[PDB]
Amino acid sequence: MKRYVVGISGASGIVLAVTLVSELARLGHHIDVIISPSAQKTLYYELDTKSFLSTIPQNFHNQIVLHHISSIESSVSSTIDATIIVPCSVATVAAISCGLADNLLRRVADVALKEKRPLILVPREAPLSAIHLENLLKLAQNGAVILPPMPIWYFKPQTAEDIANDIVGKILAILQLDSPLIK
Amino acid sequence: MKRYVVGISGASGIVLAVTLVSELARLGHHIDVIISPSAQKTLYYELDTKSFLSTIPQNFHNQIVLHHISSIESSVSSIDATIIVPCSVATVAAISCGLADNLLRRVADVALKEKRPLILVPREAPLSAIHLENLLKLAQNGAVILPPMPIWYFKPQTAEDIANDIVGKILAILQLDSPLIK
Amino acid sequence: MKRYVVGISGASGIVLAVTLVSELARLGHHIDVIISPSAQKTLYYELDTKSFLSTIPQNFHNQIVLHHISSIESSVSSGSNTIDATIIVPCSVATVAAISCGLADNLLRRVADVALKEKRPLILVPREAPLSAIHLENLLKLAQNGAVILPPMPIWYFKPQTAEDIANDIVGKILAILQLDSPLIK
Amino acid sequence: MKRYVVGISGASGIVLAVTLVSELARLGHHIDVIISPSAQKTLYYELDTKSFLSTIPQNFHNQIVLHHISSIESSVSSGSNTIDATIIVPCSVATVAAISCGLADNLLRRVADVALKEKRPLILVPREAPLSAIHLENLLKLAQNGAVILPPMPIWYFKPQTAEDIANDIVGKILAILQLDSPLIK
Amino acid sequence: MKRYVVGISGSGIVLAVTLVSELARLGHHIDVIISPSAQKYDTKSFLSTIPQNFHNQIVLHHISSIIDATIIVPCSVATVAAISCGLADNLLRRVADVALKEKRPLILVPREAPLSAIHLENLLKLAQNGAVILPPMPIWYFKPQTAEDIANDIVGKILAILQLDSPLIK
Amino acid sequence: MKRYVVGISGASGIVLAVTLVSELARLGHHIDVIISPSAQKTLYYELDTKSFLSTIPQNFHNQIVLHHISSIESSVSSGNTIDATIIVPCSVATVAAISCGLADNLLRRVADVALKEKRPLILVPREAPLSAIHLENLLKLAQNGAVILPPMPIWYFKPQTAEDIANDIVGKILAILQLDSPLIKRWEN
Amino acid sequence: MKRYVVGISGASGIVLAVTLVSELARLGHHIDVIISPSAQKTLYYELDTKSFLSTIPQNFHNQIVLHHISSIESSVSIDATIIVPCSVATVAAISCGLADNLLRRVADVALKEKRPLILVPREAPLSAIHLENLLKLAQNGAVILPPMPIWYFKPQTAEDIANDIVGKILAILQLDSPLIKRW
Amino acid sequence: MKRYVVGISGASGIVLAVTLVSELARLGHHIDVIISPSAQKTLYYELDTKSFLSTIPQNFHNQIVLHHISSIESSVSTIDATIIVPCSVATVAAISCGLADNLLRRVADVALKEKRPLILVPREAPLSAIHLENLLKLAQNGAVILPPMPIWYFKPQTAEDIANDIVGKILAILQLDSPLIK
Amino acid sequence: MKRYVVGISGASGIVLAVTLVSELARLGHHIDVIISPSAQKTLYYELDTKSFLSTIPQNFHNQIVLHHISSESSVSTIDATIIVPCSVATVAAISCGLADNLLRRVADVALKEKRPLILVPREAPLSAIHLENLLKLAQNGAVILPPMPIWYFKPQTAEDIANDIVGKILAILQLDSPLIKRW
Ligand SMILES: Cc1cc2nc3c(=O)[nH]c(=O)nc-3n(C[C@H](O)[C@H](O)[C@H](O)COP(=O)(O)O)c2cc1C
Ligand SMILES: Cc1cc2nc3c(=O)[nH]c(=O)nc-3n(C[C@H](O)[C@H](O)[C@H](O)COP(=O)(O)O)c2cc1C
Ligand SMILES: Cc1cc2nc3c(=O)[nH]c(=O)nc-3n(C[C@H](O)[C@H](O)[C@H](O)COP(=O)(O)O)c2cc1C
Ligand SMILES: Cc1cc2nc3c(=O)[nH]c(=O)nc-3n(C[C@H](O)[C@H](O)[C@H](O)COP(=O)(O)O)c2cc1C
Ligand SMILES: Cc1cc2nc3c(=O)[nH]c(=O)nc-3n(C[C@H](O)[C@H](O)[C@H](O)COP(=O)(O)O)c2cc1C
Ligand SMILES: Cc1cc2nc3c(=O)[nH]c(=O)nc-3n(C[C@H](O)[C@H](O)[C@H](O)COP(=O)(O)O)c2cc1C
Ligand SMILES: Cc1cc2nc3c(=O)[nH]c(=O)nc-3n(C[C@H](O)[C@H](O)[C@H](O)COP(=O)(O)O)c2cc1C
Ligand SMILES: Cc1cc2nc3c(=O)[nH]c(=O)nc-3n(C[C@H](O)[C@H](O)[C@H](O)COP(=O)(O)O)c2cc1C
Ligand SMILES: Cc1cc2nc3c(=O)[nH]c(=O)nc-3n(C[C@H](O)[C@H](O)[C@H](O)COP(=O)(O)O)c2cc1C
Repeated sequence: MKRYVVGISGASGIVLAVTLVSELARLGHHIDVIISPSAQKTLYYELDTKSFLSTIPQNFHNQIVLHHISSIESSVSSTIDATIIVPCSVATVAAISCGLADNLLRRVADVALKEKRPLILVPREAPLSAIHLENLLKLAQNGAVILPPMPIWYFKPQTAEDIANDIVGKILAILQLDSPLIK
Repeated sequence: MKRYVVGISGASGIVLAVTLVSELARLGHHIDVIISPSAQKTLYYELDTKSFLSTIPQNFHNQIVLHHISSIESSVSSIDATIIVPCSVATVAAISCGLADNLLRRVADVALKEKRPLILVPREAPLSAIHLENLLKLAQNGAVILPPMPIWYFKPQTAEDIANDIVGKILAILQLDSPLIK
Repeated sequence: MKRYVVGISGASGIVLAVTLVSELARLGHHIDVIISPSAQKTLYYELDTKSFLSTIPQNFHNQIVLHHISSIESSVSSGSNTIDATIIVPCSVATVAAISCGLADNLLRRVADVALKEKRPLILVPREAPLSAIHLENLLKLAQNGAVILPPMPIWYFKPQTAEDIANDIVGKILAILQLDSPLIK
Repeated sequence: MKRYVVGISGASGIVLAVTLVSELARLGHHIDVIISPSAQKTLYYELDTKSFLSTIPQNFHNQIVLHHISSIESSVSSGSNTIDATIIVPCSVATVAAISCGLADNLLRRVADVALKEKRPLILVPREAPLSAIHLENLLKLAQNGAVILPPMPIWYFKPQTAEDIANDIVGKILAILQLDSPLIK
Repeated sequence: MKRYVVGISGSGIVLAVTLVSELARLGHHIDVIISPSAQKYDTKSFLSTIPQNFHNQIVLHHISSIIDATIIVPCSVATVAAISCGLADNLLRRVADVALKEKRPLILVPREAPLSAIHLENLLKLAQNGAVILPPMPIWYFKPQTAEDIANDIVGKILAILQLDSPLIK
Repeated sequence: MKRYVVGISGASGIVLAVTLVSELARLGHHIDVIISPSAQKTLYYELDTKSFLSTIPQNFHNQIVLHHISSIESSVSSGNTIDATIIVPCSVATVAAISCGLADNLLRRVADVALKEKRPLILVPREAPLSAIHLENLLKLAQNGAVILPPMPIWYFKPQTAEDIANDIVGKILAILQLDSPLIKRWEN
Repeated sequence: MKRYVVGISGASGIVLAVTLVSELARLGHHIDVIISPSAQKTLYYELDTKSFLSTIPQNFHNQIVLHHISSIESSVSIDATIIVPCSVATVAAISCGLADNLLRRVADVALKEKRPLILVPREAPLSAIHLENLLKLAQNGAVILPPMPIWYFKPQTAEDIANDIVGKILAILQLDSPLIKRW
Repeated sequence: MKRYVVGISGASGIVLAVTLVSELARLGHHIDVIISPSAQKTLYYELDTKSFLSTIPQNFHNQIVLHHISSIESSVSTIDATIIVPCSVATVAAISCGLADNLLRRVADVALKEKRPLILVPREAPLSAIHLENLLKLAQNGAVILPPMPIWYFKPQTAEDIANDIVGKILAILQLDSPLIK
Repeated sequence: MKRYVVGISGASGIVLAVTLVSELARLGHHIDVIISPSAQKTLYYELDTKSFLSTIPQNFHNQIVLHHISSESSVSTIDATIIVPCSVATVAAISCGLADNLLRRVADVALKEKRPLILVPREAPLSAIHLENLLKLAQNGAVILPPMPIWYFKPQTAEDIANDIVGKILAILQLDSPLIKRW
C-alpha cells in the first residue's frame, strides 16, 4: 500500500488528474490531493463540476485526503512514495524551479526534491517560451521527471478518453506500477 | 498563395502532418514535403499505409512536392514558414547543433539562418535534461517550440478532435484562417 | 533472468563486449546486442572474424538477439519495455558525442538515450587516447545526466599475466556495477 | 616530404580544395584526400567533373591517396600516423557542427577530431552566409579548442582582377598558415 | 524611397562602393559614414566612385559628429568589438547601437581571417542581439569569372537581405 | 640528451612509470623522478619492492635523480628548462590538486610549472568509474593545455601478455614526447 | 547487519558523531570510523576525552573499527558514508575531488560508486566560497544535512537537540530508531 | 593599537614580510605571524637566516606572536587586517577553494567569512589561466589582490628601495601613515 | 636574426622596455618598437629623456624601427610580440578585440596568428574587472608576465631587479641570453 501526493495545478487537462487518482485508488493506494484555486476553476470549465470527489467513485474516498492549498502546516508538507503535479501550469513550474515553496502544492514538490523522492511534473503549455524551457531544464537537472501530456498515436486511439488513458498510463509506468492503463 | 515546407520526422503523430498538409492544400497553398525514413516507418505503424500521398485527397497532389531526405542540393534548401511535424528529439538535437546534414535538418537551419518562421512540434516523454537543453537553445534562436499537447477546454470527444485542435494551433501561429481553429 | 542491452560501438576492445555478453549469458540472462558497422570492422581486425555470434559459445545463442543498427522501430527502442541495464562497450567518442547531444538517430544511440530519459542504468565504456577537451566535456555532461563513465582501465593490483586477464578484470568491474556475482569479479 | 590530410566538404568553393591540393603536391608533399558525398555534387556543379583527380595534373597523382568517406578504418583515422596538418576546405556548417560536437562518425569528421586530440594543426575554411548564432557558437568553440578558423574572404588589397586571382590569394593564406613557401603567397 | 545607413569601417571598400551606388540606382537615399581608417586610396574622394547623378541622394557624415536599415561594410574587427560592447562613442558606433536598441536591421560585413576566439565571441554576441553577420563569402556556384563578378554577387546577397529586388541578385 | 620529469602518483599501474623511465634513459636522456608516499605503497603492492631504482638497470642510475615529494626548493620546482613532464600513473587526487593550482608538494608543483611555462605536461590518469567531479577537473586541465592520456589498452595491436599492454601504452607516451622508440607501433590497413 | 563509514572531521559538534555511532551499533550494524587529527582536538575540547571509544558503550566496540586518516590503502578505500561533523575544509576537499587522505577518499568513493554520502557541515556564517562547494556536492548526489535544530519537537536540553539531529540522519539512512520523531 | 595577522607563504620576497611586520610593530601595533614550512626555507635562501625574529629588531618582539602552521585551534582562528605576504600560488589556490586546512589558510578563510580585510601579495610569473581564475575568484569575494610590482616612478636606486615602496603600498591600503609611503 | 615587436604602453616600468630592446638588439635581432603617447611622458619622468633611442646604444639603432601608434603599417611574420609595460587600458582593449591603434593591432595579430604575445601588466591592486581581462587573454594564448621581482637572486640595485625581470622575458622568448640566471 503505497502513498502518493497528487498536486493539481490550474492547467488544462484536469481529466488526467481524475484518471490518475482513480487508478491509484483502484490499485489500492492512498492519495493526498491538493487542488489550487485555479485548478478548481479548470475543474468547472473542463469537467462541469465543483467537486473533485464527485468525479471519483465513492468507495475510493476513504483513500483520498483533500488538503487546502494554504496548509503548509500539513503532514504531507514534512513517508511518500511519489509526488505528481498534474496538470502543471508553467507558473507552478516556475515556482518549484525557484524553490518558492510558499503554498502546500509548491511545498510538497520542494520536499520531494529535498528528500530525493520521485517528483513527476506534467506541464501543459504551448508554445513553450525560452523562460519556461529554462525552468523545465533546471527541474530536470535537479531530478524532476518532466512528463508533458504527449499523445501516443501508435496505440491508435479512437476517442479523447483513449488519449487521456494512455497519457496516464505513462505516468503509472514512471511510477513503476502495473496498471492496465499502460500499453 | 503561400509556400510552406513541412518536414515529417520520425516521432509519433504523423496524423498531425497529414492534417496540416491537407488543410494547407485545401486553403490554396503549396507545400514542399520532406519525409524522413523513420517517418516513413511511423507512417506505416500509425496510418497503415506506405504512401504519404494516399492520405491526401488526389485533387490536392498538384500542390505538394515530395523531396528525398538526401536531396541536400534541393531548391528549398536555399519560404513562408517551415514546420517540422511531428519532430523527433533526435532531429531537435541535430537542428539545435546546426547539424544540417540532410534535407530536413537543412531546411530548418535555413529558416533560423534567414529569420523565417520555424515551427517545431517535438514529441517525446519524459523529456530529459539533454532534450530540454536542446529545446531551450532553439527557442532562444527563434524557433517556435510547439509540443502537440491536447487542448481539453475545447472538450474534444474523438482522437481526431484532438489532432484537429493541435493542427488548428499550428494554423493559428501561421496566421491562417481555418475551420480547424477555435 | 534479467534483460540487458549491449551496444557495440567501433572503439578498440571488442573483446570486452565478447566476454561481457558471454558472461551475462552464462549467468542465465537475456542480452539484446546492437552492433554498429564500425564495430563490425573492429571485430574483424581484432578478433579475425566477421560474425559476433561466432565468438559466443553456441548454447548461449538462444539468449542473445542481434538487432540491426537502423532498426529504430525495435521494441528495445521503446521506453515502455523494461530493461535492467544498457551497456555501450566499447564506446567510441563519436557515439559518446551523439548520446551527449541527444542525437538518437540510430538504434544504438537510441537505446542509450532511452535509458537516460527513463533513468535506467546506462554504462558507457569509452576508449580513446588522448582525451581532448571536446571529448571530456561530452563525458562530463553524460555523467551529470546519470550515465556511468567506465573507461577500460587495466587493474594492475590484480597482477595480471596475460592480455586476457586484463580484459576479464575490466569486465568484472562492469559486472560489479551491474550488481551481479560472477567469478570474473575480484 | 610532409604529409597533409585535406577534407573536402559540401560547401561552395571546391576550387579552393583543387588549388590547395595541386599546390601542396607541386611542393612535393603527400596528401590524403577525403571527399564527402555532398562535395562530390559540388564538384560537378562548380567544376563540371565527377572526378576530383581529373582536376589535378596526373604527374602528381602518386602523391595523393583518396579515401572513401565511410572508411573510418583508414590509416589516417588513427593518431599513430603523423600528419603535419589537416585542412577542411571548403567546410560546410554541418561539418563545423559535427566537429564542434566531436561527432567523428565518418572519416572526414574523424580526421578533424584526430587533429584536435593530437594537437596538430587543423584549419577550417567554413563558408556560409549569413552566419547564425548557432553556427558562430560552433566556430567559437572550435577556435577555443585550437582550430584555425579561416573563412574564404577575398583579399582585396591585392587588387585581384579575375576570379582565379581571388581563389589563389585565399589558398595563399592557407599555405601561409602551413608555413609553406609558395608563389601563391604575397 | 527608403533610407539606408552605410558605414565604412577600416579591406574591401569596393563592396561599399558597389552597394551605395546600386542602392542609389534603385532610387533610395544613403547616409554614408567613413572612418578615418577606411579613408586610408587609388582615389581621393569616396564620392568620385559613385556616378555623379546619384550624388544628391548621398550624404557624407564625419565620424566624430555627436531609417530602414544599417549596413557596416566593410566592418573591421575593432568596430565589431566596439558595437558588441556598447561602446557608442563615435557616429558609426552609435548608429549601430541605435539600430540594435530599436530592433532595426543591422547588417555587419566583417572581413577578418583567420577569426580568433575573441572576434568570434563578439560576432556571436552581436548575432544573439539581432545583428545580421554577413561575411563576404564568394558564391562560386554562380561561376564568377572576374573579381568584379564576385563582389557584385556578394552585394546581391546584401540586397536580398534588405528585401530589395536588383539584377545583382542571382 | 633531453631532460624529463616523471612524477609517480599513487594510482595503479606503476609498471608504466618503470617502463617509461627505463626507455627514456635507454634513449640517452635525463630523468628527474618524484614518487609520492602513496606511489611508494603501490610500488610495493604491484611490483613487490620498496625501491623504485631496483626496477631499472643500474647502468641507467647515473641518468636518474630521485627527489623527495616535499622538496619544493628543488631545482626542478623552478621554471630550469625541462623538455616534458609526465605524471604516471596519476591519481584523481593529484589531478584534482593540479587542476586547482594546489602546488603544495614537488609533484604538484612540477605539474604547475609545466602549465605556467607552456611546456608539455602528460597526465596518465587512472580511475574507474569517473565521476562528474573528476571529469570536470580533467576537462579543466585539458583546456589549460595538459595532455590527458588515460592508460587505455590498444587492442588493435593484438597484445598477448600484460607486459605487451603496458609497453604499448608507454609507446603512446613516447609518441607524444615525439621520441623514436621501438616501443611505438602504428596502425596498418 | 549493514556496514557504515563515519568520517569525523574537525568541526564543532563531535557529540553528533558519538550519538550516531552508538545508535548504529545498538541497531546491530558495523561502523568503520575515521577521525581526522582536528576532530581529535575537537573531541578533547568538547567531550573532555582523547578516546573516541571511551564515549561508546563497551559492548559496542566489537562493531567499530577505527582507521588512521593516512591509511589511504585501506579496504574501506558499503551501505552509507556519513561525514559528521564536516568542516568546510573537508567540504572543499571533497567537492574538489582532493581525495588525499582516507576520510576524503571514502567520501569520493561514495560519490564515484553512487552510494549514499551524508555530509553534516557546520560553519556559520557560510561564505559564497563555501556555499559554492556545498552546491557542487549537492549536484553530485551528496546529501547536505547541516545540523539544524528541530525546534517544533520542543527540546529542553542540549542532548535533546543533538538526538533529534541524529534522528534525522537515521531517517535519511532509512533506519528505524527511537531517536526519530514524526511531525 | 591595532591587531594584524601576517601569514608568510612560501613565495619569493620574504623581505616584504620582514619589512611589513617590523614597520607595523614600529607603529605600536600587534602582529600574529604564521610562517609556512616553505617560507621557512625561503627565509633561509633569501635572507641567510633560519630565524624570522632575528630579522626583526629585538625591542619589537613583545608585540609579535608566532603561531605554528598546524595550530588551527587559536584565538586568531578581533583582527584589523590579514595580510598573506608573500603569497604562493598554492596558497592562493587553497584559499580560493576554501581549503582551510592549516592555520594560514584558515585565518584567510576567517577574514573572508567575516568580511574583514584580507590582502594577498601573490608572487608568481608567468600567471597561468589557472592562477588568474583563482585570483579573480578571490577578488570577487573581497580579497585585495596586491602583486608586489616595483613602483618605478619613485626612481628607486637599490633593491631595498623597491621592497620598501612595495610595503608602503600595503601600509597605504591598511590606511596607516608611515614614512615608507612617499 | 629574429624579428620582435615591442609595444610600449603607458605604465610605470619603461626601463623594462629599454633593457629588453637593447638586449634583443645586442643578440643580433630586429625590433619594431611602438611607443604610445602615454609611454613617452613616462619615459621622461622615469628615465629623464624625451628620446627612446637615446637610451639605446647607437650601434643598435640600425636594428630598431620606430612606428607611430597611429599608423596601416606592415606590422599590422614576427617571432614574438611583447607589450611592456602594459597598462590596464591596453589589456582591456586587447581582451575586447578593440584593435584601433597600431599597438592594439599588433597584439591582436599575434593572437590571430597564434604567435607569442607576452604582456607585462603593471597594476596593483588588481580589481576583479582587470583580473577578468587578464584571465581572458591567458585563455586565448597570451603569456601574462607581471614584473615580479626575483628575490632569490638576491639583487642589490634597482637595476639588478630590472635586469632579472627582463631575463625572465628573454627566457619565455627561448633566447639564450646572459641576462638570464637560473635557480
Ligand atoms: C480553463 C483554464 C485552463 C488553463 N490552462 C493553462 C495551461 O494549459 N497552461 C498554463 O500555463 N496556464 C493555464 N491556465 C492559467 C493558469 O491557471 C495560471 O497560470 C494560474 O495562475 C496557475 O495557477 P496554479 O498553478 O497555482 O494552479 C488555465 C486557466 C484556465 C481557467
Ligand atoms: C513507431 C515509432 C514511433 C516513434 N515515436 C517517437 C517519438 O515519439 N519521439 C521520438 O523522439 N522518437 C520516436 N521514434 C524514433 C525516431 O524515429 C528515431 O529516433 C529516429 O532515428 C529519428 O529520426 P528522424 O527524426 O530523422 O525521423 C519512433 C519510432 C517509431 C518506429
Ligand atoms: C580497428 C579500429 C579501432 C578503432 N578504435 C577507436 C577507438 O579506440 N576510439 C575511437 O574513438 N574510435 C576508434 N575507431 C574509429 C571509430 O570506429 C569511428 O570513430 C567510428 O565512426 C565510430 O562509429 P560507432 O561509434 O558508430 O561504432 C577505431 C576504428 C578501427 C577500424
Ligand atoms: C552546390 C552546393 C553548394 C553548397 N554550399 C554550401 C555552403 O556554402 N555552406 C553550407 O553550409 N552548406 C552548403 N551546401 C549544402 C551542404 O552540402 C549540406 O549542409 C551538407 O549536408 C553538408 O555535408 P558535408 O559537409 O559532409 O559535405 C551546398 C550544397 C550544394 C549542392
Ligand atoms: C589596407 C588595410 C586593410 C585592412 N583590412 C582589415 C580587415 O580586412 N579587417 C580588419 O578587421 N581590419 C583591417 N584593417 C585595419 C582596421 O582598419 C583597424 O581594425 C582599424 O583600427 C579599425 O578602425 P575602424 O573600424 O573604426 O575603421 C586594415 C587596415 C588597412 C590599412
Ligand atoms: C594499491 C593501491 C592502488 C590505488 N589505485 C588508485 C587508482 O587507480 N586511482 C586513484 O584515484 N587512486 C588510487 N589509489 C588511492 C590513491 O593513491 C589516493 O587517492 C592517494 O591519496 C593519491 O595520492 P598521490 O596522488 O599524491 O600519490 C590506490 C591506492 C592503493 C593503495
Ligand atoms: C627559494 C624559493 C622561492 C620560491 N618562490 C615561489 C614563488 O615565487 N611563487 C610560488 O608560487 N612558489 C614559490 N616557491 C615554492 C612554494 O614554496 C611551493 O609551491 C610550496 O608548496 C607552497 O607552499 P606555501 O605557499 O603554503 O608556503 C618557492 C620555493 C623556494 C625554495
Ligand atoms: C574546538 C574546535 C572547533 C572547531 N569547529 C569548527 C567548525 O565548527 N567548523 C569549521 O569549519 N572548522 C572548525 N574548526 C577548525 C577545523 O578543524 C579546521 O578548519 C581544520 O583545518 C579542518 O580539519 P579536518 O580535515 O579535520 O576537517 C574547529 C577547531 C577546533 C579546535
Ligand atoms: C606617470 C604615469 C604613470 C602611470 N603608470 C601606470 C601604471 O603603472 N599602470 C597602469 O595601468 N596605468 C598607468 N598610467 C596611466 C595609463 O597610461 C592610462 O591608463 C593610459 O590612458 C593608458 O594608455 P596606454 O597604456 O595605451 O598608453 C600611468 C600614467 C602616468 C602619467
